[PDB]
Amino acid sequence: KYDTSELCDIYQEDVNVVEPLFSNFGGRASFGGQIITVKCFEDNGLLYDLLEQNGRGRVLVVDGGGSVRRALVDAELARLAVQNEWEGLVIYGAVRQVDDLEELDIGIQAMAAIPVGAAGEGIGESDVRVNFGGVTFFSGDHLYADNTGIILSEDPLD
Amino acid sequence: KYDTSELCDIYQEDVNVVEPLFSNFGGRASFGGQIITVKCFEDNGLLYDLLEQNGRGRVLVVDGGGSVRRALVDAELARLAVQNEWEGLVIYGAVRQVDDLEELDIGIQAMAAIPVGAAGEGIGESDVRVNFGGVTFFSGDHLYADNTGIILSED
Amino acid sequence: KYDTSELCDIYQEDVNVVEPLFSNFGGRASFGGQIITVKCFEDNGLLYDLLEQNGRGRVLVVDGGGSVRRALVDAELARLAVQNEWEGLVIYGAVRQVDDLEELDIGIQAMAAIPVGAAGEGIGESDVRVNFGGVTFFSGDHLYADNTGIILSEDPLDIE
Repeated sequence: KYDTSELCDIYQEDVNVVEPLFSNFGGRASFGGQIITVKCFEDNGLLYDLLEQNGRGRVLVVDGGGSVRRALVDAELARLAVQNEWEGLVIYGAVRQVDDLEELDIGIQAMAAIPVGAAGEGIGESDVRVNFGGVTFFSGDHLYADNTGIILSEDPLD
Repeated sequence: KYDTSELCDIYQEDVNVVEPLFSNFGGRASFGGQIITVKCFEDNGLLYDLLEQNGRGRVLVVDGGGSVRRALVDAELARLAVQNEWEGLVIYGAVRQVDDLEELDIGIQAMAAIPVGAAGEGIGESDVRVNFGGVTFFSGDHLYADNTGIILSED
Repeated sequence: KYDTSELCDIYQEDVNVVEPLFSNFGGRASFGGQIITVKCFEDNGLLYDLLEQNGRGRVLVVDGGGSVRRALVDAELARLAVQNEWEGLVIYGAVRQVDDLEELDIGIQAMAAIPVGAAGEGIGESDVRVNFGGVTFFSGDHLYADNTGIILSEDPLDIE
């Protein structure tokens, strides 16, 4: 559905490219849509509150501070996102239960896996300016990702 | 047969979690059992001795110094560990012939792949305290691993 | 066809081993042949030039300077490599459109993936001495690689 390479050829400099630090973990090889940013650290309470809303055509971009000590997303939360039609999740942190994640019809990009789950006190901020992988994100921007990489741009692409 | 994420939910602080530095090279997605520690470096003679014994319900945890210059395990040694029913191998170092290892009914977690094989003089220690990936291992401890990660239950 | 571990057991110090910094992106597990080198940086013009020539029994060793900001090889270019029968490509740089490359009957070893394609000015040097991954590659040498690693040999370890 989304070929980031071709998109890069077409839109050239009008698109930002994320450093190659991520890999697919979800059941979808590629995905994209309008983003909603979240800023948290080893706590996915907010992620739950946000994924509780419908997300068709939307991608959750999580600035998890890059922590690989706690997984922000696991099978349950991923199932909630699928429940509410989210296109995908981009976690600047880690995921969990990878085997099960590969079976969920949703895109998931993260830096690594770790068996320990994050807390759920819901601390953090949503819809704020976040930056990671040498890229600044804002709710409203549009992101596209596939097995080759991840790109961000203000306007939708297609 | 094992789910490290689930176990972490159950045991929490009661189990240690190895830093996310390993990859899966064996035919088994998950494996686990009581461990036997081995310390050595770019030499696997000792491993031959150990794997020659039965390993049902056991996992061999090899502190290979994290060397990615020599492979401590290859198709031959892995088929031996399989022959002796070893649950799996966790190598803090490198493995070889990954294409063959993927087809073997045994767990294998290692740092990387390297075509050059390890020597077989036999130097090294067995049943010793080893530390890597921010975790210390002791023979008798119980290890569990899958595609999500590796955890160690201190016995 | 090629088992670099076995080759290492047989040839020992007569073969060189590249640092384990590469991953398989092609549809071919193992490959090998005489090498043609290329020194460039975020510009695949020369690669297209060289891949135009028949590459049966040949492997294109590309010193892309280790950049992962620009991909030197994509579906288009890899297809050309296939059509002209190249054995495989070893890119000390980035590749692109991975899902396409995994399907092509050619060996592809690269540092990583990145959606931004490289330029095509054609800047760079062909068939020159290049060094990366702790190994120096000379035009004419022989390279063999598989999922465990990549090794270099002065003389042929295979046929032709």
